[PDB]
Amino acid sequence: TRYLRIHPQSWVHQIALRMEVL
Repeated sequence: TRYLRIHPQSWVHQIALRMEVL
């Protein structure tokens, strides 16, 4: 269960997915 303080891998996906439209 990967969710400490900071989850740098999770944002990476939401970065693209925000990108995925125009």
